Amino acid sequence: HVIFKKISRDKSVTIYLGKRDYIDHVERVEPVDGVVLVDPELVKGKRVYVSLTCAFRYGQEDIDVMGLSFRRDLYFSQVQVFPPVGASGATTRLQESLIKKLGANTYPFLLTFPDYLPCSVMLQPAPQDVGKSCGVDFEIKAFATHSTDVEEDKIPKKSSVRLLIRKVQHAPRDMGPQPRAEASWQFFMSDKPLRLAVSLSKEIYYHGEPIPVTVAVTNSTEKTVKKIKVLVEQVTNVVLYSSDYYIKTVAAEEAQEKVPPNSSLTKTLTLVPLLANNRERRGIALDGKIKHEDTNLASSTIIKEGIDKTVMGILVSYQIKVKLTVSGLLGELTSSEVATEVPFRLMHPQPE
Ligand code: NA
Repeated sequence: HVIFKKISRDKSVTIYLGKRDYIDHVERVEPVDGVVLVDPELVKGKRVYVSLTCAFRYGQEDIDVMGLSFRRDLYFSQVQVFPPVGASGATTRLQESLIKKLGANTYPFLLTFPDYLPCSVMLQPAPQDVGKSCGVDFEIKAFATHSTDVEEDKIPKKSSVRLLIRKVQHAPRDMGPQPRAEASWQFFMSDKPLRLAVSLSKEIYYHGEPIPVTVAVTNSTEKTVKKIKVLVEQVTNVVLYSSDYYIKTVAAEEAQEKVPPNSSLTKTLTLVPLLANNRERRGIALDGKIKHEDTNLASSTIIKEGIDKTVMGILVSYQIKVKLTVSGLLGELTSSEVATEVPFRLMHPQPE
């Protein structure tokens, strides 16, 4: 946790934070504790506020590309820090240490997050996608405002600062039951079954953690299972403004083995879904800008019970897909494919 600051152009307002990323671990969300350092001469007669905004945005970003824009503020909170209102509550150690360092013109703020928000997520469409760029952004802003006898609500940019922050998904205390699937198929002209059972070791994996997929194929058919392929697919549903759908392979492995007619195979394949696995980063839900080094695949959405899921803006989910390629018998023109899917969740580790 490295302390950073930003100073307004006129030097009247400086905001300090202790970190950029705020952990959501379901049970609670870390609040944004910081301070504002004012220049008392330059804020005389003015009020200084600090706000936290969570916004869903939709629309081409490029400021030289004509196109609609949409924004919904999913959350907003604001406090007056100057003049002091006298209702600030207890300081954190961070705030205490900054107030000591910076002196009497330093004022604390604490802006909490509610329980009904998504985490940081954004997407940029690939060429064959029809939807537009969209995301969920979090901003802290400090600014001075005043009125003159000729103009009300003045908010000069030079007396304002903003810092972009993230809300990042870490694992809760518990997780769901072991992921399992079972499917069977009977093909045209034969009642002989092909059976596929799939299990994952557990229901939550962490970013970077290998995912062991255990596949059991029971092939009573006359056909050969020529290929066993296992994918991690990311599924993204945009649920405000435009109903956009994305599904993208973010890891893949193929077994060496085939399954001949009238035979069985159990195999475990291990996959690791990582943004680093593909050069193409468009059409994928990320937790940050394509460029940045701190950018990862977006964590699974975790919706609060009873919430209208549309308020999340963008829903991100993950699944394992197991695809079996099945040989054609004499007379058939092509091989065939069958598949089944197994959901799991992907996020950062439990908090320490
Ligand atoms: Na949540």
